[PDB]
Amino acid sequence: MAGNLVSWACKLCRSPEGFGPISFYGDFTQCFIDGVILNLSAIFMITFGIRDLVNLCKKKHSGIKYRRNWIIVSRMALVLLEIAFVSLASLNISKEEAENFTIVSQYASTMLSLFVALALHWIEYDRSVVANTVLLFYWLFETFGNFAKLINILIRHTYEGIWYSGQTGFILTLFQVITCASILLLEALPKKPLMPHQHIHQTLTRRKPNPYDSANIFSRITFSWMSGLMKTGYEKYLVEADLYKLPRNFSSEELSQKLEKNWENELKQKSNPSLSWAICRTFGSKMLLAAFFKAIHDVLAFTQPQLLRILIKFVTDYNSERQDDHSSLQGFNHPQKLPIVRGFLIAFAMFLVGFTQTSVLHQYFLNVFNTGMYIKSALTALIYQKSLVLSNEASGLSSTGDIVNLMSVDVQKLQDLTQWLNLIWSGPFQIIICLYSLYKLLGNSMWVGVIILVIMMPLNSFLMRIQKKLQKSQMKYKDERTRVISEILNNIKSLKLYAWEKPYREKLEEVRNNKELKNLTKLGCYMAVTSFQFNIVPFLVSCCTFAVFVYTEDRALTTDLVFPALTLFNLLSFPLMIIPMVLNSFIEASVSIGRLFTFFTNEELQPDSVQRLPKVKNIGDVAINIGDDATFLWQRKPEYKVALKNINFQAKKGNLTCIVGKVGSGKTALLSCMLGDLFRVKGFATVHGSVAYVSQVPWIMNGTVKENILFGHRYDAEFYEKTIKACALTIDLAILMDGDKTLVGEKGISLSGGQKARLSLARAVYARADTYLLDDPLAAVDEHVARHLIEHVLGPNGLLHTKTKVLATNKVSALSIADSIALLDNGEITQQGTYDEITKDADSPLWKLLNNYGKEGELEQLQKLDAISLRRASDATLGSIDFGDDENIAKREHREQGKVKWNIYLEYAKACNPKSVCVFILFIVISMFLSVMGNVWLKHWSEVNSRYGSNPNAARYLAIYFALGIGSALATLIQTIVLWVFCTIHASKYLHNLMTNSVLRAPMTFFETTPIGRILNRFSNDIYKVDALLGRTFSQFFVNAVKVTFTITVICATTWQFIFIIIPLSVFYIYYQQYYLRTSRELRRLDSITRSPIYSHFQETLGGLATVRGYSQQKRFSHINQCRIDNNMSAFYPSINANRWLAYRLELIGSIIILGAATLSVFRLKQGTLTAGMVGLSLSYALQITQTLNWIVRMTVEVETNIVSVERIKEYADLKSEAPLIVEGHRPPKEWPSQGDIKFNNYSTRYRPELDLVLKHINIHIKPNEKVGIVGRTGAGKSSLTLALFRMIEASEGNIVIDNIAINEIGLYDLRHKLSIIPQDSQVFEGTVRENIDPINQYTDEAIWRALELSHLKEHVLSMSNDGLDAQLTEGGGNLSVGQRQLLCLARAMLVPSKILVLDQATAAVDVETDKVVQETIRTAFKDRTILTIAHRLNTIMDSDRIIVLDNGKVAEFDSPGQLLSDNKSLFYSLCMEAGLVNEN
Repeated sequence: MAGNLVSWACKLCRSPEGFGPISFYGDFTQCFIDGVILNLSAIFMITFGIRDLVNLCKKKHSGIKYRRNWIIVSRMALVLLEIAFVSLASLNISKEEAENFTIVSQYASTMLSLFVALALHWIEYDRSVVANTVLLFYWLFETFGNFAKLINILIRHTYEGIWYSGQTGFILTLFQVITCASILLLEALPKKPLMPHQHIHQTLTRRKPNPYDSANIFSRITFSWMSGLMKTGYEKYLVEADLYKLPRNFSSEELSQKLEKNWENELKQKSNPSLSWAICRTFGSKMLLAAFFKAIHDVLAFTQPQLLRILIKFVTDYNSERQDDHSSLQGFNHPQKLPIVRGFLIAFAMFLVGFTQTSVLHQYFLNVFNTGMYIKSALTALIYQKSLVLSNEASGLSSTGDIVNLMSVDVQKLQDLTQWLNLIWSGPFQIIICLYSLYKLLGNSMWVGVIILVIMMPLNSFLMRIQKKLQKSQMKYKDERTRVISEILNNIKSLKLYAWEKPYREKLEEVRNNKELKNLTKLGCYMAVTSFQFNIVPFLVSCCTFAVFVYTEDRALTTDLVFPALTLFNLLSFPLMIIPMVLNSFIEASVSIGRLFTFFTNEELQPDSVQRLPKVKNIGDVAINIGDDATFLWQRKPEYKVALKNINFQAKKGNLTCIVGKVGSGKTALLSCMLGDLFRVKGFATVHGSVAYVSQVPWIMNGTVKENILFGHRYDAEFYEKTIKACALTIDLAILMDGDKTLVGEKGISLSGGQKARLSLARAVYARADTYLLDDPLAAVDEHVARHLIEHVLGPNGLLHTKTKVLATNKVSALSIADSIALLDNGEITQQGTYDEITKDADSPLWKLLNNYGKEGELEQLQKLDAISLRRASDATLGSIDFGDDENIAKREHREQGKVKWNIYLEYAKACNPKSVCVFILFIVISMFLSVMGNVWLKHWSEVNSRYGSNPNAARYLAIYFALGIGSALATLIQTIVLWVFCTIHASKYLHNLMTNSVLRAPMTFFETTPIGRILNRFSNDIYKVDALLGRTFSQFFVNAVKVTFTITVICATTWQFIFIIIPLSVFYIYYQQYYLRTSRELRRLDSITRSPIYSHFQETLGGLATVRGYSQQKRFSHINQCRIDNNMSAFYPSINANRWLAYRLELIGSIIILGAATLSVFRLKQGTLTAGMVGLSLSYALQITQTLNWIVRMTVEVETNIVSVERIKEYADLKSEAPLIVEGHRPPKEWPSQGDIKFNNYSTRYRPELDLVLKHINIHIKPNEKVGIVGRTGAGKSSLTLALFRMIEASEGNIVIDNIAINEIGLYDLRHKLSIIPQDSQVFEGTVRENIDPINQYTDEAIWRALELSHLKEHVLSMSNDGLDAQLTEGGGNLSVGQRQLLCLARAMLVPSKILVLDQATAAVDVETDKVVQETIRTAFKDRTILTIAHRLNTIMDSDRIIVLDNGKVAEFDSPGQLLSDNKSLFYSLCMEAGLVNEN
């Protein structure tokens, strides 16, 4: 059948070169250029030209005129010029050349095509926004086609000495190349001009439009539209407003509606619906396009080793013929020698393959990640929309955390599947190509290498498993250390007061240095083994394959069988290793689809549960009618739980209808029926007008108080103030610091229940709804406040007198004013009627509940304070949400000077042993150098085989080659062991010890000002990053950096002229690296912060589904969810394309390196010095450089993100410590305090330098062993006297003398240790009872038991567990009562052998019985100690022998209790009169 075609092809082409694709000279033949490339591009231009022409003529003119400029006349001029040259070329055809059908058909088709192009340029300029894709590809293909025609003509002239179309044909084709190139540049480069008219509307847009929509096809391929964003993010920090809008197809509303339409189509039109089929039906097209580009990428990827094989064969045969003919120049026709130009065009073919592979690869990634974003947006919005209509049976079925995790986890899993979906076929497809390539290259010996890779797969999996086990144990010890630090920080006050810093620091170091770092050493060793395995296996595949080849095959192991084999094995390594990841992704995704499908199929609310209708007009009209013996069920499956039975409820406009009964008696169910939450099995139900609703639990959004009251309604100053006054919220609003601007709920200030209920009701009144459904709002409200609410809101004289009101409450006050009552017992309404009817019908129980109940500043404050038909509220325009990050902008005050803080890197290098860092870098060089010399020996081995034509001394060459591979592998083993054992672990031990010693030594002002959570975060997260992650990133960076440096010097050694290529590419590489570093880091930050509000909002919605469904604000809440999805995706879209912007440039740079190495090598072949080994070795290394450039840029980003952890750690390490703990010469005697003589010498102090004085000129002198009471008003600084005594805050003026030695000269340890304390903040450390009494183990157990006996704590300690002192205590002392903690603090205090005690009870009022026993123990046991008593209540002070009166930091009165009471005008007496003690006295 095909025999006719073979003969028919001979008739078309008459040139002796033939129709074949590649000529003898390595270029496209004349018949192939004219017959195929130019004809196909002409047919392409014709069929797609007229396609676009009819489309652009059918399409309506948009009205946006583009100004006719020098662009359009230049394009039309050059296209006319091109038509002229094609005409002249047609005339230049000779008589013999007319015989070729191909060339005449080429000029005919090109001439016809140019008229279509001439028209389409005009239509494109007039109407099309972007430069038309068809024109750009047409001029690209004809630039290529005419350039190939030029090179063909020039090669035939140079080698054969005849112009194949005359000099005229050469000159015309030269001008056609120049004309086509200039038309391509004028089409692609210049920006489209615009008329001045339409620019007035550019101020309406909020954000700039996406440049992707305006990007022509070359810009889309090269991703050059990202370049402007990269320059912006390099130059400054990216604010949210800088990010462009999403492209037109990415809106969450459009995607969700598309997937919703497909999904409900599956539900309706199939008996076995599947969510997966719906997804793959609606987003399946671009995945097919991605698969097509992946197939092209695989073919082009595996073309490169074959071109390398061709080139090495060419260089071998070129040198062979030079040596053969030069050695036989003695003789006198020789065949046509190999042309050197064939080498250059092979070198250029490698560039074209690398460039095309780069382009299709990133178009594959573009379509893949775009599909991932589409599936994420569509599923997220569908999940939210399904949440609003979940039946309460379904809502109670599943927990809130699981439903949020559907959005947060499962959708993220399906997004990740889209990345790896194409590898199910591309993996086998790449493997099948590679095995076929290797089989033809090496024969049967390939299978030994494949067996080794397959065998080493489970070994890799086993190492990953045990690595995961070690990582989990590392995380467990991290949590252990974090919890210990948390207890230390939370109880830092007691820790400093008792001088317990040393034992708890020793406890922390025992955990750290004994368990965590020991486990980290094990992790380091196993990572070293993993690195050794990853380094030896790529060698061992090639070494074993060549070993088996040489003995079994008689063929010579030449270079072409070796370096292409190494490249092919390297390409084989990746796809054979990703398959376990792909399969794991599929299983995880299959689980996620199961979760989502089960979620979407949950039972939804019955829409017809109630007929909701427009409002009723007249007062007294029936706004609610439930009747006909209506029956409603809580659940339809599995249990038919009848919620309500025989309901006949009816309510009228303006009247207050009350539902009364026990909890669960049906009252909350009947309100749920009005909302339509319950399923209606029988009866009819109606509700008229807008509904406002209040849940029994007051649900509050986490926004502002004003946002909670408005709740999407427009602002109105009069009603906003009026409702605040009506709800008695003004006093509560005034007490709040920022008033209505205060944040609310979980993130903001927590509100008390009665205050919370008032805010919830205030929302309802502001809506001005037609019907009010109130599920017991007065339960958490005080009586007098409730009366105020009954007067102004609910009463007939209130705001809502004209509105319908339903109030399910049982309080007597509400029932008295209520119009009609309904009695509801256990889901059955017994009887209803007006309140007057029941009053005379006293025999019924409704009167009885009133009977048995029976019978000023707060009431006055509550009571401190026509308009026919209050018009309803207006819902405000939804508009658009913009994320708020103003605090973050304040943090980034630098505005991206962005120069690297090299002081951090040097400080970290000094944290590691700097000598060990040099050793670590040394073994990287030794590793790579041996690996490079391993290939050099392989080059020498292959050359010897090629020269001999056999395999002489196979054992000798193979043994030496094996030795160098093991040498390189052992160097990586020693590299990673030195990394973890010596460098990384030493730095982690050094940094953590430096930080803990500094933080524990820091003064109290540091702990007070800084949040405790922030300090704990730096102890946990930053140390974890330094231990596990920071060492990893440096090792990956230096290994790849040294790898590229050895790759460069190998190529330069083979061809010294390559230096001139590296320098321009080096500056471009650094130029792209810096732009990616700043921009991609900032885009990831924006992406991260924008993720969380979507989940927090959805969790917030789930709490208040009843409220949202009550007010019918579903559309508003749905819109808010859609807007927050787009805000996150607006940051995610440029973040992803940042990678493809970078990866295109680096692969382009890598492709140019391959061109430079190949072409300069062939230039060296003309000199005659080149050998087959040199081009094989240098060019083989050049192919691998593209991956290493990607690693270096990526690891630099990882280094910068993690190195800030070292900066934060050093920030706390540099904290200025307080006064020294010990002064060597000034240490007091062991007996000190000998007596307890306290003397103050004009003492004065401030809490902080910036704060005013809190003590002034204190001259207090305390006799030994006197009971001193401290009395003072709030804010007098009475509590500051405690801190002054222990030097917790330094003395601004004066000094304190305890037993004729000033404590200022005494170290803080000697001061704080020798004094007994019962602090205000009673605190319990996590640990044993023994740990909380004597962590230093200074005292015997008998003394401890005596202390527990005196504290009345001995029996309770024995009761907790049989072990006694070893009994554990929970974190924070949760197991112990608050009063018990006071006794425990008392147990600590009495055990200290010192003669001075200070007792602080400035706020201790929890319980009196624990106070009484504490008091009696103080009087009895502590007789010999000088006691200072700081007490809130004066009753504890009246028995004191001496009393200090502190007022405004001065010594107001220092008198006995009798003198104070005798002086009725004293400050102490007046304070007692305020407390009422004077009345008793």
